[PDB]
Amino acid sequence: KERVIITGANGQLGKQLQEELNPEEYDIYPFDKKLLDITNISQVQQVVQEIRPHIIIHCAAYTKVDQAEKERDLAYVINAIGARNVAVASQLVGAKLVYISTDYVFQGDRPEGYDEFHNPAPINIYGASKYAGEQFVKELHNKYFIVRTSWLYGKYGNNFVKTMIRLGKEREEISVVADQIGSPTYVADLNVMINKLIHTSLYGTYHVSNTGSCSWFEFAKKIFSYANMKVNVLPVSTEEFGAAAARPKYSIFQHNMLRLNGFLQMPSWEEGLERFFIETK
Ligand SMILES: NC(=O)c1ccc[n+]([C@@H]2O[C@H](COP(=O)([O-])OP(=O)(O)OC[C@H]3O[C@@H](n4cnc5c(N)ncnc54)[C@H](OP(=O)(O)O)[C@@H]3O)[C@@H](O)[C@H]2O)c1
Repeated sequence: KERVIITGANGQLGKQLQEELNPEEYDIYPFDKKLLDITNISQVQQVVQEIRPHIIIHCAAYTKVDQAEKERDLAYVINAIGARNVAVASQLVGAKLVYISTDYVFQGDRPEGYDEFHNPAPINIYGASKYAGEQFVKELHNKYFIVRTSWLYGKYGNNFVKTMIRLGKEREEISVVADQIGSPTYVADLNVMINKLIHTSLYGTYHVSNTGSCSWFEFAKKIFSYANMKVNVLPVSTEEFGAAAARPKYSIFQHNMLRLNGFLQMPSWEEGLERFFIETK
């Protein structure tokens, strides 16, 4: 009857991960920002000592990509220092640590993607802050799973899929960026993989995302395809959209670690999106 702590339980993952972990196997201890402030080490240790968990799924993070450029110290304090504090505590209790990371740790300029062994080169403050976060984890703990994902969206909270369906009903046409390729990842599919990793000790860095490349534009079209909504999508560039943070033109991962560790391949983003509508009918 293992114990699992989830940091940042109110976010997209925490909110949905908390519901997908089998309760008749683990004692799920979710914590919000106020009940477990990642930036307060004294508090982090108190909570981790008392509950003393076997597993810790660290979802807490500052996910404001654009504003990250204007508030750098705040990006690091949360993403870097925060991961360092949770790392320390994880070590004192000997808990397996799952650190969720991103594809912004790379330049994202290669169409085929990057494997878990290529040296990262953060493209923006957000990416750099979590890379620093990953390093404190490897440096201060020895039972972890660095899970990099991208274009994550789930049942709870606002996301690109809910926005299209919301705006789609009112518009006759809608313009979406089409010069940024990526791979939409549905939380449910990610959680399934996280769940598989926590039952083992195959520690390391893993890229978990849905299969196939895509683009907000093509993704947008297919969202309306399954939604069965007749609306047009106009392809626009990044310069006309005006971005305060520099996204990559190719944010795709190579799924080596999963394939090298006997795990099966993730479903396609196309297929990951299907189960989204099915579950949120
Ligand atoms: N497209 C994506 O979303 C994407 C892509 C790549 C990687 N990731 C990573 O995936 C992970 C999952 O995050 P998400 O997608 O669920 O985004 P999210 O909804 O913003 O989740 C992050 C949560 O952490 C909380 N938090 C902020 N400061 C905290 C603190 N000091 N202590 C504890 N919690 C704090 C936030 O609460 P408040 O909002 O109330 O402050 C928020 O609920 C993140 O670590 C993110 O870096 C996400």
